[PDB]
Amino acid sequence: HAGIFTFEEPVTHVSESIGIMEVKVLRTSGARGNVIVPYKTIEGTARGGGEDFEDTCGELEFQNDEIVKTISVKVIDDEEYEKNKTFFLEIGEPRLVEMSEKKGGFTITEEYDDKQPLTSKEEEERRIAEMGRPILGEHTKLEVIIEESYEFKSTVD
Repeated sequence: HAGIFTFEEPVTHVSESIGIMEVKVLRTSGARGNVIVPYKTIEGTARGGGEDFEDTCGELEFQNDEIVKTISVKVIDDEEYEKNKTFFLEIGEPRLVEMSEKKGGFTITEEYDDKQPLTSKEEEERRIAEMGRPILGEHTKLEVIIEESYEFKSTVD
């Protein structure tokens, strides 16, 4: 109902000496309220842990107002005799932002100092909310190819 969350480009090439690369994500055709889109890096042939690339994960905030978000990845300087590297970026399913996780929880616990008031609740409100859930595109995956370009060097001279 929300539209298509997906990468602007299915495959992106990033320079060895760029510093930080940013991938623009396509927002839903119908931007409704506030939606969070989680993401993470995937080690393809690239070394993770800040070895070929600084791996990252987090959440992007999209809204009716927020237009595009970017994944910022620190591209690490080449190892020893590496030709090029590539890793993937996966954005997870868009999660509709509930503005109130805190609905209350203030009930008299008739016990002097105890933290269990026993709130016996279980509502599948997430499924109730999913009637208008934000969804993602056909294929959500970015192939990030770290290619050597010393022509443009992040170290300015």
